[PDB]
Amino acid sequence: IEKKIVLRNGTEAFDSWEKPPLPVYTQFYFFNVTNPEEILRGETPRVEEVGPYTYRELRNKANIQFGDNGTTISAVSNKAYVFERDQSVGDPKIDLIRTLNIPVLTVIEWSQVHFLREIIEAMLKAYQQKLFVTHTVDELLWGYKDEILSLIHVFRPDISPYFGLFYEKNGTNDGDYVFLTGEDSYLNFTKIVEWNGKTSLDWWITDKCNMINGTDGDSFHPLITKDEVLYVFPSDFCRSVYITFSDYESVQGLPAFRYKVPAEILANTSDNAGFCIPEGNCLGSGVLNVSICKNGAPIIMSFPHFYQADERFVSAIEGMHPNQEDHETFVDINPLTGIILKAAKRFQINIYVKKLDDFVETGDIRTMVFPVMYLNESVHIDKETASRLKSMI
Ligand SMILES: *[C@@H]1O[C@H](CO)[C@@H](O[C@@H]2O[C@H](CO)[C@@H](O[C@@H]3O[C@H](CO)[C@@H](O)[C@H](O[C@H]4O[C@H](CO)[C@@H](O)[C@H](O)[C@@H]4O[C@@H]4O[C@H](CO)[C@@H](O)[C@H](O)[C@H]4NC(C)=O)[C@@H]3O)[C@H](O)[C@H]2NC(C)=O)[C@H](O)[C@H]1NC(C)=O
Ligand SMILES: *[C@@H]1O[C@H](CO)[C@@H](O[C@@H]2O[C@H](CO)[C@@H](O[C@@H]3O[C@H](CO)[C@@H](O)[C@H](O[C@H]4O[C@H](CO)[C@@H](O)[C@H](O)[C@@H]4O)[C@@H]3O)[C@H](O)[C@H]2NC(C)=O)[C@H](O)[C@H]1NC(C)=O
Ligand SMILES: *[C@@H]1O[C@H](CO)[C@@H](O[C@@H]2O[C@H](CO)[C@@H](O[C@@H]3O[C@H](CO)[C@@H](O)[C@H](O)[C@@H]3O)[C@H](O)[C@H]2NC(C)=O)[C@H](O)[C@H]1NC(C)=O
Ligand SMILES: *[C@@H]1O[C@H](CO)[C@@H](O[C@@H]2O[C@H](CO)[C@@H](O[C@@H]3O[C@H](CO)[C@@H](O)[C@H](O)[C@@H]3O)[C@H](O)[C@H]2NC(C)=O)[C@H](O)[C@H]1NC(C)=O
Ligand SMILES: *[C@@H]1O[C@H](CO)[C@@H](O[C@@H]2O[C@H](CO)[C@@H](O)[C@H](O)[C@H]2NC(C)=O)[C@H](O)[C@H]1NC(C)=O
Ligand SMILES: *[C@@H]1O[C@H](CO)[C@@H](O)[C@H](O)[C@H]1NC(C)=O
Ligand SMILES: *[C@@H]1O[C@H](CO)[C@@H](O)[C@H](O)[C@H]1NC(C)=O
Ligand SMILES: *[C@@H]1O[C@H](CO)[C@@H](O)[C@H](O)[C@H]1NC(C)=O
Repeated sequence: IEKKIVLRNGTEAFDSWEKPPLPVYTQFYFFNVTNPEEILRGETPRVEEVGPYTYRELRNKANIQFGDNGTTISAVSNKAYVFERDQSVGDPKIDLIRTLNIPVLTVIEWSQVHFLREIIEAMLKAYQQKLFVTHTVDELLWGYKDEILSLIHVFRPDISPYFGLFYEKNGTNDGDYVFLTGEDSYLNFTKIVEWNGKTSLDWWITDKCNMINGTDGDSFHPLITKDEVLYVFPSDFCRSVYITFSDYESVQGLPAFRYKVPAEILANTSDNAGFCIPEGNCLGSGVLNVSICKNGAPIIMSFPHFYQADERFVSAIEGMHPNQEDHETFVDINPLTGIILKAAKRFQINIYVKKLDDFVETGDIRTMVFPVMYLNESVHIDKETASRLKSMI
């Protein structure tokens, strides 16, 4: 039986789970801001799309421990990025990007006491701080010492002087996980049952929204059916997500079902009401306020170029040209085994920006969801692992 697919010491399923043989890549694309001064005078932003900066991933399950009479398994999943110049537009240690000053907007947000806010402006004034700043791709991705934060750190040692979109993420894991192994039922293969000791999330408004559904998205139960909907808990996206069957496809020499992230996921629906922290008040279709889980930083999640989002989000920023073939999230799963043969996980990091009377640095900036960068975390099965699998398929 395809019951061969269980996380039990000695199975091939286990080994490929513990030491993933498939090479995963992350490609970074940034939006270079061309008119900072004009943006501050209330004009429409104009951005230029820079990328890729291709990094090959290094993945490994650590701290593995079995449980509940072989029903469960606990582990962490370490991810490290190795830069590939040959596959990139340029050197991230040289190439520059003018974008928003996330540390300053992050600090302005954190302040809701007048004294606190008076202190911050004083520092911005004195230090001649700006809303639009230029850094290397490397500094933006991996971290740079910020002047304002360095000074805050002196008074509040809990506050880090460093900032990066992926700061302290090279080598680390996304917390402790306890997975249900396919021993009790195959449908229950790699199903997440706990994340950081909690069986559910606590940062959303409704019981439904806070649910931890599905697998980490790196695998799925065997014997899938064209009609079922598949759930994924992408830790980074801060909520569970489901994917729906699109069509049949052939990867290497193996059959697959093309599963895509449907529009409904981030649409302004009743089932997505609880993803709106201001007492139900929603920003709009195609965007997620990930502020609660991003330690108060004004981060807004979306899909690249605001694909599957409200037209107003696209009109807002000049240089946004969404399309399905370039911005969608798909995954080609071999139906029999549940093994991902080809995939593309694509999402965008945005900042919620607006004119603040207390902060001259904002000027007359339009109230908007500002694009910073998006990525393409992708996978493609190799001829060696594919041939190995054809024996089973
Ligand atoms: C991670 O995700 C990103 C997307 O966010 C990917 O990057 C994109 O890669 C696309 C291809 O995968 C790029 O799209 C191309 O852009 C070209 C112009 O910039 C355009 O010319 C290309 O069009 C051809 O391909 C289409 C199919 O996709 C065809 O329908 C079309 O007619 C074109 O056909 C070619 O041209 C003639 C006419 O038929 C033929 O003689 C050729 O043989 C045809 N070739 C092929 C292969 O069909 C296409 O739209 C896009 O530029 C790029 N964008 C960015 C920002 O990077 C990453 O690739 C992705 N995955 C990985 C693993 O990297
Ligand atoms: C993202 O957008 C930003 C802003 O537009 C952009 O940054 C700019 O990059 C250019 C280089 O591409 C920088 O220009 C240099 O500036 C220094 C002085 O500050 C000059 O000495 C340099 O002079 C050279 O110019 C020519 C070669 O480029 C030669 O003819 C000449 O002899 C010199 O060698 C050069 O002008 C500029 O400093 C930045 N601007 C800012 C705000 O930092 C960035 O490159 C864009 N990113 C991408 C990847 O497109
Ligand atoms: C996490 O997972 C649960 C279960 O997988 C999700 O809840 C499920 O949501 C669907 C629709 O929101 C419910 O189905 C409904 O069935 C009725 C009856 O046929 C139909 O009228 C509706 O149109 C709809 O199809 C389903 O009952 C419900 N199940 C449970 C156990 O709650 C939940 O939404 C997911 N949460 C996240 C954040 O992904
Ligand atoms: C994105 O989510 C954040 C929360 O993560 C939203 O911020 C919250 O905004 C509300 C207003 O709708 C703030 O509530 C009020 O705050 C004052 C000051 O403390 C208080 O006296 C009032 O009684 C009320 O609670 C709330 O403080 C704030 N939450 C946090 C944690 O900062 C934000 O509005 C969302 N962004 C967008 C663009 O919608
Ligand atoms: C992320 O961490 C990894 C592991 O420390 C880095 O990759 C290796 O480590 C050193 C870095 O100087 C070098 O031997 C090679 O670059 C890598 N070797 C192997 C065998 O992987 C990686 O460079 C770090 N990435 C970033 C973005 O800093
Ligand atoms: C698998 O095999 C033996 C069972 O005696 C055990 O010592 C070993 O540590 C197990 N492997 C893992 C990764 O736990
Ligand atoms: C996993 O699934 C099987 C049947 O689908 C069931 O017996 C088992 O209790 C499941 N666990 C949970 C908590 O859903
Ligand atoms: C979202 O939908 C609800 C009704 O379903 C509506 O009250 C709300 O204003 C809509 N959000 C936006 C941003 O228009």
